[PDB]
Formats: sequence, structure tokens, C-alpha cells
Amino acid sequence: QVCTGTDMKLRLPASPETHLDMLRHLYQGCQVVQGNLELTYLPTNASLSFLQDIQEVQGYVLIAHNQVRQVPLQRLRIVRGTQLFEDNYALAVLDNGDGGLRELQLRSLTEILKGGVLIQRNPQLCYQDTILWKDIFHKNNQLALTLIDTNRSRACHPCSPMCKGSRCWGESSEDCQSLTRTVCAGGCARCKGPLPTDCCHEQCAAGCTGPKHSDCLACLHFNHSGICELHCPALVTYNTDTFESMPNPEGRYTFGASCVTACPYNYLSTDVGSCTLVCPLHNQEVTAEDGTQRCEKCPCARVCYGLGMEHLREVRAVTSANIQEFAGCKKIFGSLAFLPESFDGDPASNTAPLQPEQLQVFETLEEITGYLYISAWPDSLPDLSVFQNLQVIRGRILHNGAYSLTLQGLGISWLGLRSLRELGSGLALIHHNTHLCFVHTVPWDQLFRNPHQALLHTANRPEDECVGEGLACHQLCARGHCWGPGPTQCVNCSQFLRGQECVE
Repeated sequence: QVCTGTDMKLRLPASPETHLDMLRHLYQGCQVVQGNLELTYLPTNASLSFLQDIQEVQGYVLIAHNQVRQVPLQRLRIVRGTQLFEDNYALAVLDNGDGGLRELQLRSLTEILKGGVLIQRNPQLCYQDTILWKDIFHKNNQLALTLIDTNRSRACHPCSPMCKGSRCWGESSEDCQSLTRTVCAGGCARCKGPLPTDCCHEQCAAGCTGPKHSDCLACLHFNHSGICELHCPALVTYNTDTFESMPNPEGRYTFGASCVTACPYNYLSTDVGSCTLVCPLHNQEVTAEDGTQRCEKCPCARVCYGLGMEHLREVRAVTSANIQEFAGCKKIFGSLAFLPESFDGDPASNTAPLQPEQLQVFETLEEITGYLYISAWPDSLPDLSVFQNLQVIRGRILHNGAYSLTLQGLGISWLGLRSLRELGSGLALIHHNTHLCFVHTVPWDQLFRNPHQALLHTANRPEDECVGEGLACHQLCARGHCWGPGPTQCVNCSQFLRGQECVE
């Protein structure tokens, strides 16, 4: 399956302790990173058991402020450069340990289409200077600012003697870094290794079992039913006998680097045969009965854009200046978040403080194509009643690249977000909110749309205390499982459907 990666920059940690639960759950079973990736501020001993699962990166990779000794993202293969880190880097590492990372082991991560590498002093991390970044940068990627900081606090074990060119992401032979550019003999765009024999079909992306397009492991172009072409077999082709158009029985959509007859949830099928997360200019959304979402050429509707999009690419949190961009639409094509700075605004610009009464603007927000992140929230609100109708979070863009929903350090006593059973991509994070219950009372078992979610909880109210209060779900509820107190907070109404109403 597919999920986004993280996006921290200078953002508030949501919860080092709960980041652990989050990362395991998000990555588990995820082969593809949507957008970017950034792992920061994790606990020294976090059990990040699923990070290795993901095979692809679309945006930048940051590791910073991270006390974790190991962050095992070993399968990541290519970086498509969809967004750049602080608009310039494909990868970055910063202050990753006061604890701290020893090695990254990103053995498969061989390609950067856009972006440089920004590394600062890493007290525990080594082997970042044993990477042939020159090779990693794509043949046509000249946006390759490279800064390798070898300022460390420890002795470094030599790079395994078993690595070609002693190129590695750690001291073990399991950490050897593959070379896919400087060995592209014959002038091929990308290769698996030295000589034309080991060039990849030009549709491939630094990973193939050979020169044929049926044999690509990763693609620049797209794997239609596993086979790479510049573009997918045209959705509509034509008959050269008359040269008139006709539907192509083999027509497919460029789903990320893959190509399909129908796109898995949250992907947008264009009429040029592509499957994006983001609509190209003048491409309107339509949703198919099979879950394929579309971005077909316009004669265009008005679209409200959230954080991470267009002129809002600069902001990862909502401020007062963003009110008119994020309001008036039932869905936001992008993300929204409530950070201490969202509430503080910008004292330097003499702005007004956020008024809690304006958070009711999301009452009709059925869908977020991005994220909902709250780290700052009025304590006058015991729950998220303003988001109860938020049935869908697509997660094309996630806060901190992970959160479909963040509730950290809040005054809310329950979640109460009755309709959010459709999580296209991402995780909720519950942290430092010792007033919160129902974390383990919602029948999460039946509320997931993909395998990227599981039970998460740190520094929230202990269930033992919620139990001490005599808390339980109302008898109207099947299984007794709910999101808040009372019969309306249950995932269903188990009794009689009589015409217009559910009654006991």
C-alpha cells in the first residue's frame, strides 16, 4: 500500500513518545512514500519496527534532533524531488542527537531527481561521508547542492570492506550503497550497475533487473501493470486506418511511479493517463465508483487550497492571513493546522490573536485532501465538535508528513470526531492530554481504510482513570464501542430502521 512520509523542518515535535506509535503504524505495510519524508525528535530507544517497509520517496528526506540510535528506513529507493527541503534539498540531516543516530542504513536509496543534500554537525552519525551523492543525484539533476558535515563526538568504525567504492550508509555490509549514475555506461539515463548490460530501460529509475521495461523495480516513467512506458498506454488511442480515436483496452494511469487501470484511493486520474496527488494546472477533480479520483482537463471550478499548496507552500500552519484561502469550500485542496503560532499570529506584524469562535468554520469540512493538525486549541472545547463531520482525510499532504489528525497538549476530554472513519492516508496522534478518554473505546478494528493505522497513546489520560470515572459506551451502540460519551458517539445504531428513523 501507499502513505505519506514525514515533514518536520522547524515544526513542533508532535510527541517523541507518540511519534514511535505513529511511525510504526504509518509505515507498516507501506511500500510508497507520498510526498516528502522527515524523521525528527524521536526517543533514543523508540521501537520503530516498520520504517524499513517503504520503497519509494517522492519529496525530501530529513533526519534531525532525533535521539534514536537507529531509524531503519532501509528500503527507500528513489527521491522524486516533488518538493524540496526549504526549497533546496533532497536530503538533510541536523543535530540528530545531543543518544543520537549512529548509522542510517538507507541501502536502497539511489536516486535524487531534484535537490541537494544538507547535513550539519551530527554528534553520533557517521558514514554520511561514505555516500556517493554525486551518483545519487540523477543524471539530469544539477540542483544538487551538497554539504557533508563530518563533525562528530565519537570514533567511527570504518565502512565495510565489502562495499563497492567503500560506499555505505553504516559500518555493515548490509549498509552498502548502490551506484546508479556514474556507472551508466553507454549514456543511459539510469542503471543498476556498470556496462550497458546493467543499464536500465530508460523508463526505469535507478533500479531494474535490466534494460527491458518489464523488468524495472522503480520508474521515472510508469509501471503499467508492472511495465514502464513514458506515459501509460493512452487512455484513448487511435486507429491509424482512419486515424480516428478509440478507447484503449490497455489504457492506464501513472499512479505515482506505477500505472494502473484504476487508481487506489486518494489518487487522481487525469485524462492524459496520469495518477497524481496534486492536479496539474487546469485539471478538475472527479471521483469514480471504483475509488479512482480524477484530475481531468477543464471552464474550471474555484478551488480552496490549503497548506502545502501554491502560494501556501511556504506555510505549514494556518495563520490569520490564511482565513480567506481556507474558507468557503466543503473541502480543502491541501492541509490545515493549529499551532501555538496560529494562535499567536505574528506580533511583529501587529496581528490579532486567534478567536476560538472562528474554528466553527470547519463545520462542513467533509474532506481534507491534506491534514488536520492541532497542537494548540481552545480549552473551552472538550472535543472536536467542529470536525465531527470530517468524514474524510486523504492525506495527500500530512502534518509533519504523518498526521491526518494531531491532538497534542490540548484541553479536549474526548475525541468526539464521529464521522472520521475514512482515512485515506495518515495517522492520528494523541499526546500530552491527560484529560482524554475513548482512545481504546472506539472500535478501531472496523474504522480503517487501509493498513496505515493502529492503537496509539502517550501521556493521555490512562484508561484506568476513565474507568475510575465509570466511563462506558451507551447501549444503543453495537459492541459498546464509541468516540465520546452518549449514543451518538458510537460507530452505529443497532436497532430499528423505520422509514426515516433509527429507533429502539
